[PDB]
Amino acid sequence: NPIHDRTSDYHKYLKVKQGDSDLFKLTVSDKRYIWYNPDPKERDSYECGEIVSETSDSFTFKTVDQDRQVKKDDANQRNPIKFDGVEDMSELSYLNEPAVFHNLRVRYNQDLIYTYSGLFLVAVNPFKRIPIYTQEMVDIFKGRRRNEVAPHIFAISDVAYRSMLDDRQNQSLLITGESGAGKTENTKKVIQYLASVAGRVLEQQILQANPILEAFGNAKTTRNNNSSRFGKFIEIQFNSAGFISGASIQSYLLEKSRVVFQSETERNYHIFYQLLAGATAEEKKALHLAGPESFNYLNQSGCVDIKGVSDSEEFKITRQAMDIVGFSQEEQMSIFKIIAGILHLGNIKFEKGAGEGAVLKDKTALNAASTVFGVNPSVLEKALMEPRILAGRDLVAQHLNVEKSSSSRDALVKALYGRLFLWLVKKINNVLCQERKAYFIGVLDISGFEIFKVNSFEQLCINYTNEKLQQFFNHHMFKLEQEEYLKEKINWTFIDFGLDSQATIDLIDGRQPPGILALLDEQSVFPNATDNTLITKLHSHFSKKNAKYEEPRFSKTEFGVTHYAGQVMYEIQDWLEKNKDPLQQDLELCFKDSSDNVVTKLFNDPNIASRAKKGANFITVAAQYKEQLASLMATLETTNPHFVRCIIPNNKQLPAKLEDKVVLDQLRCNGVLEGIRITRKGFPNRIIYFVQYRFGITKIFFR
Ligand SMILES: Nc1ncnc2c1ncn2[C@@H]1O[C@H](COP(=O)(O)OP(=O)(O)O)[C@@H](O)[C@H]1O
Ligand SMILES: Cc1ccc2c(c1)N=C1N(c3ccccc3)CC[C@@]1(O)C2=O
Ligand code: VO4
Ligand SMILES: [Mg+2]
Ligand SMILES: [Mg+2]
Repeated sequence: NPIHDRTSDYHKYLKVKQGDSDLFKLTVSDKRYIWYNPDPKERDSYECGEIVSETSDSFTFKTVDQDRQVKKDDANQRNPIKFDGVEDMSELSYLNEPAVFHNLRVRYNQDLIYTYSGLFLVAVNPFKRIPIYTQEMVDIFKGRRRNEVAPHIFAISDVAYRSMLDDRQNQSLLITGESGAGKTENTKKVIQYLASVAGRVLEQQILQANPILEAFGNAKTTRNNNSSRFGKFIEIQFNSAGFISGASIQSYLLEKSRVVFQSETERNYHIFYQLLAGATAEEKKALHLAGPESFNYLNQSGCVDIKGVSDSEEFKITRQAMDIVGFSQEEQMSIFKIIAGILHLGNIKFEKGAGEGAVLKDKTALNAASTVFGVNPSVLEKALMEPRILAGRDLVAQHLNVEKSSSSRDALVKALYGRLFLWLVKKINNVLCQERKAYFIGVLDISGFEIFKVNSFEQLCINYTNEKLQQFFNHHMFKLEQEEYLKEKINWTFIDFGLDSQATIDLIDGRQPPGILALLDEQSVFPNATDNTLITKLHSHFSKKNAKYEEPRFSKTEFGVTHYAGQVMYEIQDWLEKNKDPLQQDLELCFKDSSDNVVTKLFNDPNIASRAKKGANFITVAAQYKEQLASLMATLETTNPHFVRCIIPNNKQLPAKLEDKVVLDQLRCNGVLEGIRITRKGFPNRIIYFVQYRFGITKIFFR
């Protein structure tokens, strides 16, 4: 049994290493210690100080360099060192910030990235490979109760699986994290694990669904070299017996803006670099390809390469995964034609003509896009610069200037990309979801909280989703928990855990008084609205009125929102246009007549191409996002949730480099210590009368 053999790969990579005789001596010491701040302005940088004397209400300790006193009430006592490395931190004697951090630190220094913290798992990103995800590792966790094995993503997954089986109840794994923290890597482990322990070709297809979604849906940001730019809820579907019967992927709004624009040092989606890198000699000639530096959509950020990544080799892994799921050879080529055409569309250069209206002098990029899409270039050209609209009921051909033409070209590119992405997901689900499910384990992998120099509408919706996901943790752990104690009069004084995202949530998504998204919608159907009347309207409603809103003094085009994870300043530029998400009907008409059968489905299949109305207007992006999110949340409420808090070590994507302030800000805003205290102070279990423990109106409550 590897669990008991100190020689195993399991003992090597998952367990605290045996201390020595020197450590033994330190462990049996009578001395007592305190975590303190050498600099009191820097509350997150701590040293250990020996307690030298005490009074009834103070400790005096030595500082690493002097002697200092501290009220016993303000003291952060160091745990007896036998606790250093402990697997579940609810066992700690002293529950305080530097103690909890120190325990994570001890484990991380040995590459022990998983630690329990009461009921939920904490995962600190290694930023390097650790050999803990093998079949042998999987075989080990299969069937093991949480206290029989070391903290692992596998173990939380097994527990959800047995809860599903024994309780006849759908489960979810809610994996939290700021951008780069590990959500997506852990999601893949949950999937690997569920597929192995409950498996019977379907399994390999479930696994191969990921590299396709990542190629088209992930990109290098300044925070994450593999940033998920769409969120997903993955259902792992089980028959009544308890074997995997399939899976189903719900994807949430993709960041389509990245196709046409990237910040300095970022990349477009991986797939663009992979085609250019790994295409055959005849792919490149048939598609009219060249190098990234040749394409406006690839040559603006100054980064075409990611360190440690071969795009050509990733291209091969994307084609392999596409073969295995079932994309036919003509389908794959069609996919790449669309990729290529988008790049050609990016190279169209509009110029001013005699009048205000744009012209196309050089038609090379236009002709190459039209060739690979299989559309008529003279029709596409007309649709870009001279699209037809109704003025009343009259049919009036516009003549768009350079800016408007360029922006219409962008809209068509983003619609092609977003519709292709939804098509990929549709196709994948048709393969993976071939039987009705009896049960599911859902795994949630969203875009994590993020802040850049410039935050826009996309960041607001991401950060709001992360805020709602934190509220859902607060709700389970603290609010629902205590309401049970109340409806069961169990002698429980209510505790205010002071973690409440409601005010920020209401500010963003309130309907009465209207929140930010509601005001955005109003402005969006208002014919005279500009990004300036929008910001004005926002400041008018919230400035000096909402405690989570700030009108900045240094800018007339930004507003700040105080999120659980910190303040973000949002730039209002283009919000009305992003929210309306327009595309000229004449572009849709042009692409409806495509000779390509994939292109044709993107424009004629109403489940991909159709857009809902709200009275006389198409549904806004904010209204769609709101719908997806409420639908997500209602699904979760039907499940028993399991929480994994992923935690980023630093903001440099480096191994072996825990940054104090980075990690502790996460522990605070995640409510990790509060989560440990409800575990300790409260009453985990209760059974209807069944036929340091307590008797309720209808239930015995224990510990
Ligand atoms: N358990 C892990 N083992 C090895 N590397 C990891 C692990 N978790 C995260 N990483 C690394 O950190 C990067 C960011 O992780 P990822 O899961 O993509 O972030 P996010 O939270 O943004 O989904 C990964 O591409 C990988 O380099
Ligand atoms: C409900 C719900 C859940 C999860 C998400 C979501 C929405 N939206 C997201 N993003 C978005 C992009 C452009 C505009 C608006 C939103 C991009 C990431 C995103 O897919 C996400 O993690
Ligand atoms: O960088 V992550 O968007 O996948 O949170
Ligand atoms: Mg991710
Ligand atoms: Mg600024």
